[PDB]
Amino acid sequence: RTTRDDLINGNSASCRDVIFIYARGSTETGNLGTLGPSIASNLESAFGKDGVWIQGVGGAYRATLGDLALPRGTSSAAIREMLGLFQQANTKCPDATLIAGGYSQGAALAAASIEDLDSAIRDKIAGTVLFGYTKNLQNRGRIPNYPADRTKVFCNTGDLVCTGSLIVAAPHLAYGPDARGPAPEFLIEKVRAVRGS
Repeated sequence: RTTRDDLINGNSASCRDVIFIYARGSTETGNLGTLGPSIASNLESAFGKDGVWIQGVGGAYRATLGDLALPRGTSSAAIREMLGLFQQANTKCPDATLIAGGYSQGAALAAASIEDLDSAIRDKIAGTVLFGYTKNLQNRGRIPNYPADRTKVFCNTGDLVCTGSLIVAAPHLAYGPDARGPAPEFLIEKVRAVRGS
């Protein structure tokens, strides 16, 4: 379903090897929204249920549509909430490999959080996927301070938010197939590249 709090609920004595932190789009439900569940089920198939913890960004992140217009594409409160989850993962499970993702406002949130994150923690994020990245043009398809090889952006032709606008057109709502195949495929490949088998 749309709410997963595996990191918050998880036991430090039995940490998963992989922790996925994901931010939903504006007005979406739970803490995973429309795309998160599809990615989650595929990660679970590859690493097994006890092998991966799925954590959505909830709490202070209310995914308010109007916040897309703020300087960083989301609110300060939301960034602090996502930063807190990365810090929680790092303290709770020091040896877990992290992966991240975000859709629309959540993609701006993921980018802002990763930019502000302490380098020692940021460097543990093996891969990040962004769908309908609202700061795609502004950041030239990159996440500041984060390697291009660990980044995968899914920006549909005709998705105006990828070209510097805040208009929501039909292509912005067409990332379903990407969340079902290429996105988890990329995340799995990036985790295996560093963890092996």
